[PDB]
Amino acid sequence: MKNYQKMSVAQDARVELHDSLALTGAEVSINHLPAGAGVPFVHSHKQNEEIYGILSGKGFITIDGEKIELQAGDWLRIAPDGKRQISAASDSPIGFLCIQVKAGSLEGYTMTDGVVQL
Amino acid sequence: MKNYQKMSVAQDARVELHDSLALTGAEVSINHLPAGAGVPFVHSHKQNEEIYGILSGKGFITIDGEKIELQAGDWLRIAPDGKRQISAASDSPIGFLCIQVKAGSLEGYTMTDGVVQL
Ligand SMILES: [Zn+2]
Ligand SMILES: [Zn+2]
Repeated sequence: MKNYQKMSVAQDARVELHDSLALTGAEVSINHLPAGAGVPFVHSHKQNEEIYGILSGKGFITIDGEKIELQAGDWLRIAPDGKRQISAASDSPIGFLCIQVKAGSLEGYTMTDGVVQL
Repeated sequence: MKNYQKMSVAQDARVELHDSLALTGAEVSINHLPAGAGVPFVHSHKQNEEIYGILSGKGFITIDGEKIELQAGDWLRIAPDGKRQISAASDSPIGFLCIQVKAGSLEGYTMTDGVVQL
């Protein structure tokens, strides 16, 4: 079969890409919280590093008791042990990406993994 | 020390996050091409799976001779062997994310990797 899979996601749709795109190196979740709302729980990871990318709006994320302000354009790496909990701003919703990957699994990349054709 | 790292990226800035955020499970590149422009070369990967997310605009991506139309909200998985080359539309720029991760490296995730804190 094809060396790729594609799908379209609505502007304000909440979905996970792993099963729909048959990912093998990560899980990607697209989500967003309305103003004044936030993830109702705190969590960490056993072996997965997590990368957050704020696509729109603004808000906060509490990591190990410390709350960090967030706005569109902000990107964060969170180690497995980090206890996290994101939430939207009081006067604004927030849209973000959560890339889950096995910590320390990356080897070569770009220069050391890409192959130019002819 | 801290269990996280943060940085801000300008709306139209082109950067790679691996070194700046000290990622260990992936490389994330944020890029965008002006109307009528495109990556000047074709490439594949030795062992990294690649996930593309179109954040804005529209364009095309040619994978193994087949060109696929792209627009904001589109997400794709590309296997290592896939020969790819993205470009913007003739009448519009395109902004996208390229998540590079080692293919088949993901094990548990979400339900099988997240840990809720009481
Ligand atoms: Zn690549
Ligand atoms: Zn998580």
